[PDB]
Amino acid sequence: PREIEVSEPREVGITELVLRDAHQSLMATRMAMEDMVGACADIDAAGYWSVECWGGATYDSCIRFLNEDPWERLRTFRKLMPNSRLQMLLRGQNLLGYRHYNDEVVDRFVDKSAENGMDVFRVFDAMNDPRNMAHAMAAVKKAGKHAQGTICYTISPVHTVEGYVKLAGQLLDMGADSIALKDMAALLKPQPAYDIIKAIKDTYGQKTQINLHCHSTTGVTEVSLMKAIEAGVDVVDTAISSMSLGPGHNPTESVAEMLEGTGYTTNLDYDRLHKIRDHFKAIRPKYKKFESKTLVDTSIFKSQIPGGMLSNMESQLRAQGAEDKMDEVMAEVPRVRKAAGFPPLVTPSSQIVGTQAVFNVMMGEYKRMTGEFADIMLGYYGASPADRDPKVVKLAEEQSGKKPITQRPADLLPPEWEKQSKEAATLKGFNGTDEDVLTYALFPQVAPVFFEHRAEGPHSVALTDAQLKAEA
Amino acid sequence: PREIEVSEPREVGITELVLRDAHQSLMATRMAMEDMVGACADIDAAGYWSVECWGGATYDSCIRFLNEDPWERLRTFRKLMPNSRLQMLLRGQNLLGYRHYNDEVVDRFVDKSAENGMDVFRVFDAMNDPRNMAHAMAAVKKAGKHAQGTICYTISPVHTVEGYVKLAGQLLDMGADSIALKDMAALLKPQPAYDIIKAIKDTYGQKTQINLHCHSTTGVTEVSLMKAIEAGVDVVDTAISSMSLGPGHNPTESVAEMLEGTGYTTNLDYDRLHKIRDHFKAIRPKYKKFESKTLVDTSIFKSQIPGGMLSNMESQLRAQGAEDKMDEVMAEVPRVRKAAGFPPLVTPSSQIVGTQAVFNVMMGEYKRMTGEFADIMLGYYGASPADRDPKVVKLAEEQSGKKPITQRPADLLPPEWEKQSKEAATLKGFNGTDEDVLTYALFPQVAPVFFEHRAEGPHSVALTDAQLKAEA
Ligand SMILES: [Co+2]
Ligand SMILES: [Co+2]
Repeated sequence: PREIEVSEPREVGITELVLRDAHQSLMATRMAMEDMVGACADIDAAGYWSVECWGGATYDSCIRFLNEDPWERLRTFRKLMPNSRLQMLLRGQNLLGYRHYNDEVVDRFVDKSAENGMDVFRVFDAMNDPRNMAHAMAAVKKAGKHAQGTICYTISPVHTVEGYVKLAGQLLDMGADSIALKDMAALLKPQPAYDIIKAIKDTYGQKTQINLHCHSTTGVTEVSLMKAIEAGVDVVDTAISSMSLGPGHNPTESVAEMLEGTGYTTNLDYDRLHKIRDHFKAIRPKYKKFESKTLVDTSIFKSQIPGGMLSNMESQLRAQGAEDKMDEVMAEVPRVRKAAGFPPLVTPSSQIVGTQAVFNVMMGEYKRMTGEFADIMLGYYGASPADRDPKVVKLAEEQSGKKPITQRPADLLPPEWEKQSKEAATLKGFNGTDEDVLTYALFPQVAPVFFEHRAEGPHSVALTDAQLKAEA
Repeated sequence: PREIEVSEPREVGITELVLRDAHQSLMATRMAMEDMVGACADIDAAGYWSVECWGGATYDSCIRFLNEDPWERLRTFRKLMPNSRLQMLLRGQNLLGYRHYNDEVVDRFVDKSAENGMDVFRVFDAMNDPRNMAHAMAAVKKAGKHAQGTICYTISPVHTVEGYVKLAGQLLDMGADSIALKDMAALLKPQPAYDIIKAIKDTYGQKTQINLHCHSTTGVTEVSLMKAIEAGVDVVDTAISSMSLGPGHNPTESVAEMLEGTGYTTNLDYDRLHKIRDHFKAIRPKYKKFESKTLVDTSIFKSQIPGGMLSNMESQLRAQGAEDKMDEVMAEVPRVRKAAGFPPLVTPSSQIVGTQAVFNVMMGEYKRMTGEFADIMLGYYGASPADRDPKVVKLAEEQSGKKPITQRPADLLPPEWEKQSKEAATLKGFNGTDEDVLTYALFPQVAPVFFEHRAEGPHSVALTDAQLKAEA
C-alpha cells in the first residue's frame, strides 16, 4: 500500500464550451445563433466560472457560411448573459486570422473585443512560443480584462513536466492572470495531468490559477480531469451532455456528478443544466450532415497523428492516385515533425506537417516544400519547442530565397491599419466601423462577399424540421 | 492537503464484452455470428482475463430473431478461442428464461453449458437474493468451473457499503470463486466504487477476487474504474472502442492507455486491440436501425429511473391516451419501488415497477396490479432488499388469491425435466438433445418456430452492404 497526496476539499470551477468549442469540434462550427439564444438565460444562471462563446473558428464560420456578423453575435451574447464571464480563444499575434499581424492590429482587435463585452481572453500559440502571445496579453491587461496564457499540451521527445513548468513561468512573467493547459488532441493522460498541475502549483504557489481544457477524443481525459482536481486545478472545461464526447469534450453534468462524496464539488445548478441539455438535444439532430463518425480513437498514442490530420492526408493520397503509400506517409510525419522542432500537432501546424509529409513520400524528401512549411523552417511562425534541423533549414532558404530569422516575426511587420482601413472602405456594404475593418484584415477574401449579403440577415445551413422529418 | 491510500503497483485484468453485452446494450443484441467470428483469433490473443460471449439476452435473440442455435454459437466460440476463459451471464434460478425453474433444470443447464465450453459463470439475481443464486453456483462448482457471485449495485435508502459487504460475505459462503459488482445503470460513482471495493477487500482479504462491471450510460464510470483500481479491484469489464460508450461500456483501449505511469498496467496487446477495433468499426454501421440516440444521461441520479425504463413508460402513456401524466408517473415510481422493498431497477424488476407505476396513475393506487407485480409483493421472486409494504402485500393476496411466501421460490417447484422432454420431443425439428429440451423449457413459445426453421441456417437482420450503400 502506497499513498497519493490530494488537494483540500474545495469547489472546482467549470467553464461551459457548448456555445463555441463544442459545435466547432462536433459539427464543423455550423451552429446558428438562432439555435443557441434560447439557452442563454439558463446558461447565465447555471453557475459556470466562464462561458466560452467567441473566437476560435467561429468568426470565420459566421461570415463564410452563416452570413452572420461575429460582432453582432458577441453583442447578443453579452446582452443575454449579463451576469457571466464571457470567454474567447485568441491565437496570439495571428488573432483569428491567417497570418501574424502588426502590433497595432492586435491592439485594436483586443480593444474592440473588450469594448463589446469579452471578459476572459485565452491567448495561445500553436508552437507554444510565448513571444507570439506577449503583445495580445498586454493589450488584454490594458483593457482591464482577464488574460489567460495558454500552454498547448503534446507528447514528444522534448516535452517534459519541467518544460511545461518553465512555460508557465514565462506566461506569468508576461502578466497572465491564469494559465490554461490546452489538450486539443486529448493526449493528456491521468498521471501526467496530476504531475504537471502539481509541479506548477508547487513551483509558483497555490494562488496560481490553472484552467484545464481537454477534449475527449481518446476517451481517457475524464479520468485526467479527476486527477487534475486532486492535483489542485482551479477550473475545468466541459460541454453540456447532449453536445459532448467524441472529438468534443467530457460532459458537464457527468463531471459535476462524479465528485459527490470526494470532498470536491461544483456550484452548478442541476435544474438549469437539465434545461440546457434538453435544449441542445432537440437541436443537434438538425446538424447531422456535419457530424463525425468516430467516438473514441486512441491510435494517436502510438502514431502521434490526430484523426483529423490522418483522414486529411488520406484524401490527399487518393486525389493524388497512390494512396497505397499511406503507411509510408504516417512513418514520415514523425520525421517531418522532428525536423520542424517538434511543434504540437494542432491547427495549423498539423495540416502543414501532414502536407509536407505527403510531399516527401511523393516527390522525395523535401524535394518540394510548401510555402507554409518553408516559413516554419525559416522561423516566420516563431521559435519551435526544439531546434529545427539545420540541413532542412538550409534547403528551405534555397527554395524560398528568404533568410532564416529567430526573433519575433511581428518585429518585422510595418504599420498596416491605415492601409486596411482604406481598402475596406472601398467594399460595398462596409459599415465604417473598426469592427468591419478587422473583418477585412482577418478575412480579405470573404469580407467582400459578406459585406454585400450581410443585410439579408443570418442564415442556417442545418436541416429544417421539414427536411429532418422528411428524412424519417 | 490530505492523502488517499492506493493499492500496490500491479497488473489489472480486463474482461472484453464486445461479443455479448456490448451489442446487447448498443444494438438490441442483434449481432450476427457471421459478423463476429472474424475477430475471434485476435480476441483470443489479446490477453483478456475472460471474454464474455454467452448468456444474457443473446440466447433469446439467437432463436427469436437470428434463427441461430445458441449452443452452436457457444461451440463455435470455444473452437475459435481455445486459449481464452469464456464467460456468460446467468440469472440464477431463472437461468436465461422467464421464470424460476426446478433445481434439476438448473443442474442440467449448467452441466451442458460447462460441457460445451463455458469457463466462468457470472450468476446474478435481479433482487440480490442470494438464495436464488445458491443452486446455480453449486452446479457450477460441481462442473469444476469458476463461479462468480454477483451483486447488483443500486442507489436507494436501504443500500449501503455495509449492506454490500454483507452480501459479498454471503456469496463467498456459498462457494463463489470471485465477486462481481454489476452496475447496469452506471450508477456507481467514484467514491462509492473506492469505498465498497476497499471495504470488501479489508473485510474478506486481499485474496478476494472482485470484478467490476460498469456501463457508461451516465458518463461517470470510467473515473469509477480508476478509483476501483486504486481500491484494489482485480478485473474490470470494457468493450472495444468501436463498440463502446452510451448505454454500453467504457472503451477497452482507453482503460488500458489511461494507466500509463500510475504503477498499474494491463497485459493487453495493443496491436491485437487495433485489429479488433477496426473489425467492428467496419461492421457497426450495418446495425444503424437498432442504435440508441443518447450518449450520456445523468437524470437517473435524481429520478432513480433508467432511460430504458423512462421511454418504455412513455410509450405506455401515449398508447393509453393521457401522456400528460408522465410527470405524475415518475413521482410514482419511487413509491412503487419502496413498496416492493427497494429492489434494484434492472430487468425485469424495472419493467414491472414501471408498469405498476403507470397503472397507479391511471386507475388509482394499486387498484389494478399486474400479475408480475403481485408475484413480487407476495415473494414469488424471492426476498427484497428491504421489507415490503404489508398494506400492499395484503392487497396483492386479495387480488391474486395467492398466499405470501418468504422461503426460496424453487423450494415449491416439482420435478419438470421429464415433462419438458416429452413435450419438446413432439415438435417438428427437435433434435433429441438435452440442449434442445432446454431451449423448449426456456422459450416454450419460440422453440416451435425455431426448430422448424433452424435447418435454413442463421440469418442476419442487419443492413447488407448494398442496402447500406443504397442509403448513402
Ligand atoms: Co478545444
Ligand atoms: Co451489463
